[PDB]
Amino acid sequence: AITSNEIGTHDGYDYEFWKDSGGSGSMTLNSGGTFSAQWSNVNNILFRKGKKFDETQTHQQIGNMSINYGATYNPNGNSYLTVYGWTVDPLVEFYIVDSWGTWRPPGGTPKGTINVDGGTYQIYETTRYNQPSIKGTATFQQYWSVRTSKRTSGTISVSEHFRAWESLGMNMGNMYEVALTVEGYQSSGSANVYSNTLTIGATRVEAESMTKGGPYTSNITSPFNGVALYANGDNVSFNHSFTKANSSFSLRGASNNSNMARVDLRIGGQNRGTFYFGDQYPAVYTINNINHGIGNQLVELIVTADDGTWDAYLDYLEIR
Ligand SMILES: [Ca+2]
Ligand SMILES: [Ca+2]
Repeated sequence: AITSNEIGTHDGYDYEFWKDSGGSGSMTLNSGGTFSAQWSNVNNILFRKGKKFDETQTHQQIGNMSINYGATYNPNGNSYLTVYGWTVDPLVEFYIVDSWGTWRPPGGTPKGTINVDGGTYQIYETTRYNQPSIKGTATFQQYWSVRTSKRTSGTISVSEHFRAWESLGMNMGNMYEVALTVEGYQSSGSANVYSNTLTIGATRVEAESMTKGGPYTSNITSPFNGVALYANGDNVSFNHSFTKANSSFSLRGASNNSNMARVDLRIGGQNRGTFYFGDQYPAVYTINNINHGIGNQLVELIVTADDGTWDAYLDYLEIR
């Protein structure tokens, strides 16, 4: 295990153990973006796995960034579970915080909010005066998106936070780092980051992000994150701008049991086909060659053949 400061690359990912004086820590690196960590009686500690960059590109130039993660997170004291990193020129230290210990960061008055990844994050900006940094002691801005309640797994749409910050005038520099991170302050604890995939660079719409309609539509977590349509008239819908007139649609779903489940597709109020799922194991059903014509159009997925013998579970819809 790593028990003192160290920077390196492990299985494709840039890792770092960093602490100041006082107490101890231990970090074990596992496959891909994963790692586990332990600390006690620290002042400041950071464990992370992500990507470090060469400081010549903006986040736009590098491309879309998304982290998909899960962690077991048991801090004892002040701690964060967060995406963390830096820009340079200008020097900015930044956090997208999904969970924490005893204290929810960072103090001060929010500049804004963003609703993303199924949660709500309040946005903050502070100046740090004469503080340690990747470039030595310096004065720099610190930007934060902090979830309004705790979560320890899911998807963090890093680029979307970056754009929200910029839209509020929180200017960003060239990237130095983006990493899923475990931080402790004046604390002890442990964490097991069992899943951490950083993805850099067809539209997929998650069922659980669409508008719900009908009497019973509800979110589900098994056999995937998505929604259940239980009765006639249960639906989910969203608006989409079609740029061509002809598309393929792929729905990933399942029945709740071994009876076949069916979900009708409509575009601008008109019936365009049905998706079939023959049992409880997730699968993708694809409707090809749908002529619908151009512009903003309401996409709906709705149950119309329910008879009290099955429900339809929907994970996501892909449009090509
Ligand atoms: Ca039903
Ligand atoms: Ca889903």
